[PDB]
Amino acid sequence: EAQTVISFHDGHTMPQIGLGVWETPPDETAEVVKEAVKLGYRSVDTARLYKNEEGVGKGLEDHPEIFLTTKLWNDEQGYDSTLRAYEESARLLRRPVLDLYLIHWPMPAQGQYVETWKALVELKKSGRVKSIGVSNFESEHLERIMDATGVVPVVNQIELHPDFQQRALREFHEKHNIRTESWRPLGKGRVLSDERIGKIAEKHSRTPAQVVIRWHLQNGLIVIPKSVNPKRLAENLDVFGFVLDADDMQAIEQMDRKDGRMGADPNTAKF
Ligand SMILES: NC(=O)C1=CN([C@@H]2O[C@H](COP(=O)(O)OP(=O)(O)OC[C@H]3O[C@@H](n4cnc5c(N)ncnc54)[C@H](OP(=O)(O)O)[C@@H]3O)[C@@H](O)[C@H]2O)C=CC1
Repeated sequence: EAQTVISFHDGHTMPQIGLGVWETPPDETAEVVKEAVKLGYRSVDTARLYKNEEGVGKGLEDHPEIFLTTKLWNDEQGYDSTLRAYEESARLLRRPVLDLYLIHWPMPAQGQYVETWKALVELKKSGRVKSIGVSNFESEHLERIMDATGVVPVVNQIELHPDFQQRALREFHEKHNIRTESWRPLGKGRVLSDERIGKIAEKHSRTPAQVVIRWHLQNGLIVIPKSVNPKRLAENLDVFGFVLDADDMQAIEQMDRKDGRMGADPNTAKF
């Protein structure tokens, strides 16, 4: 039962499930990354925010095949600053050419995300990075960057889980051939004890976590679940052995809530 992959509009391809690295210190980070790779993760996602790209870099040492994504933090937005930030990240990650680079937040009040996107466009044009995308962008922000550059992000990585399904934004992505990547895919773990999910889990002899990740997969979404537990890491990846049926998919669709968002709202975020 092979893992699936999602391909971008730019012709590049990304494993559909990856490891969300969080605020693990460098040293523990290397060992988590090494363990996850041993387990069969083919993709790792980190961010400058986390200050652990050195750890990820060391954990991926003999693993050039692993799809590597990182993100430019808010305080490095700007054309020249983003160029410098990308080159620093590539050094710390010990991968001269990264697979995906993302703007972490639009931060509209900063007024810098458009010039940041131009830097990413230049990084892609010059061959310094394979693919470029964004994170936490609303449709308006996507419109702005596409209008200014004519270059469409391959991915927008957004908070997405059964309580907050981002349906309207996904309709916009669809229209522009932008892939959706889900962060917080388990909604902090809250959904894992939901009865509706539990019933679907019993139905397939899988865990609630496995049901939820499979739901993201069946929606064509790239998913980066986070775990520090080797057992849960293994479990989260074991999701190519079953299929959620139409009834299941409808049942999860019904969980969407107007007040489901758990993280910052892009339009109002201040750090
Ligand atoms: N682009 C952005 O702005 C942001 C991106 N992110 C990304 O998304 C993630 C968000 O964090 P979080 O809400 O914790 O993410 P998730 O929705 O992936 O939930 C992870 C939590 O659930 C637990 N868990 C994972 N697998 C299982 C399982 N099989 N069974 C039971 N429990 C499980 C974990 O505990 P344990 O680790 O002990 O297994 C952890 O506490 C981070 O990895 C980060 O990379 C986060 C914030 C912002």
